[PDB]
Amino acid sequence: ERPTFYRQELNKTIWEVPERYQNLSPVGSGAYGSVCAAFDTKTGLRVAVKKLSRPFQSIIHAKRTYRELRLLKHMKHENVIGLLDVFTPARSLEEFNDVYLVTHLMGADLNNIVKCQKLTDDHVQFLIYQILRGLKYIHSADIIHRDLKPSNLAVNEDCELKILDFGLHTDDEMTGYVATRWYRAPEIMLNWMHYNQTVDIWSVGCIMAELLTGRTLFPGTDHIDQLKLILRLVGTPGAELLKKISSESARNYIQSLTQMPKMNFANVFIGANPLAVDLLEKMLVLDSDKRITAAQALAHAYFAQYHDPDDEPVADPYDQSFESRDLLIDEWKSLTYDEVISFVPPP
Ligand SMILES: Cc1ccc(C(=O)NC2CC2)cc1-c1ccc(C(=O)NCC2CC2)cn1
Repeated sequence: ERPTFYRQELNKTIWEVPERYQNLSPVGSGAYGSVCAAFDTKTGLRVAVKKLSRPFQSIIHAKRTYRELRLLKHMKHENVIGLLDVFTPARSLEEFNDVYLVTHLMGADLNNIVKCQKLTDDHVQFLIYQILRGLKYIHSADIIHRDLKPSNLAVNEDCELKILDFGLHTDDEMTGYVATRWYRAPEIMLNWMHYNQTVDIWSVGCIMAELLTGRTLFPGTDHIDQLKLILRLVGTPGAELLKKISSESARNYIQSLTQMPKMNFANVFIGANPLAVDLLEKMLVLDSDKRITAAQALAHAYFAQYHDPDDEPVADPYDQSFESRDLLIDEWKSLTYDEVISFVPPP
């Protein structure tokens, strides 16, 4: 039956949540809503509670809301954020208008870790191993992160990690000297072609490089500057990659550039474990068809001390046919409502 809900104003909005959640405290906007840390008295867990703002304002928001809930209801892996609870104060479809998502709360993100701790190579191994283990699971359900960066990698005090914000920025956001663009595969930064899950491996390459050196790998001041930094390191594209760039416009620009050889990674990453250098070479490949995959990378010798092939699970089939569907707001809202009401807590 239905819990009792109580009301409070947080972030100049009214938050209405079940009594089990106490000591709500704002933690800083999340994807499509604001988030509060809270104490879940029922489980004894520190949780994060996201209130979607205007979930059913438009078709875009309504589909968006359904998308996020579906994604969260499906993911059940130690290295991927999952759904602890989802609720609405509404007693019926008619009054259903607010959606709250509850997940684990981690004490830091990877951006905090990289900024204020010294990471040994063993830390680099473990952290990257977990990101690759989570991505294998995500990629197996045909989900692409597309925006993997240190700020959406949550980490507990034991250095155990979860991936957030997969499967869901404007132009201004990607503009200038900004982390929102530093980890993006070039094919997506410059819209070269229909991209796919390989975009996430480039992002991992960029994060791993940064854990090893403490410094952003390609901190471009804009898209062009960033492309120049990238090509300086990995070489300009060859004939075969070029043909695959289906944007005639992008192909044309990139061919205007002076050809440059790929650099020696052992010279760029002095002191680094040679195995780490090898994996960076396999991840940081301009041609997405030729980058190592998450499943392949887990078997790389850099991860010998963590790799366990019987303990790197794939996901249950994820039906995302809804993605190609056009529906009205009320249709997306009712679909969402069914998913709220049919939620079953993890055990
Ligand atoms: C509450 C919530 C709802 C949805 C998604 C999400 O990933 N949705 C996309 C996947 C569909 C993520 C969160 C979440 C989880 C943990 C943290 C956290 O630990 N914050 C504290 C920060 C890390 C220091 C912050 N936010």
